[PDB]
Amino acid sequence: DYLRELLKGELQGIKQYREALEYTHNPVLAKILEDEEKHIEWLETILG
Amino acid sequence: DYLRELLKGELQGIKQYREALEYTHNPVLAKILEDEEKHIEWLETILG
Ligand SMILES: [Zn+2]
Ligand SMILES: [Zn+2]
Repeated sequence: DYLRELLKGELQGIKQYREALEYTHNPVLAKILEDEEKHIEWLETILG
Repeated sequence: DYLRELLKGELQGIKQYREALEYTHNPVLAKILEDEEKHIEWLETILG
């Protein structure tokens, strides 16, 4: 069950990071959420 | 307050990923958890 508990939680971060560039205007979010966008599918691609 | 909400729970992934490789045995967690280890200090560094 742990994989689904993992996968549900990274999705909770992708949508919040896309808001934060309005207040930070930084290139850091163009690395952080750029990784979180791949990460969910990166865990999943392994399963089969 | 959004920054506190962003920061606190990336470690609710980092420690979980470190255990999950004992079941998965895959190099992808050495890209997922490799990046979550940066992600917290990445968004924390900007406020200085
Ligand atoms: Zn991630
Ligand atoms: Zn993260």
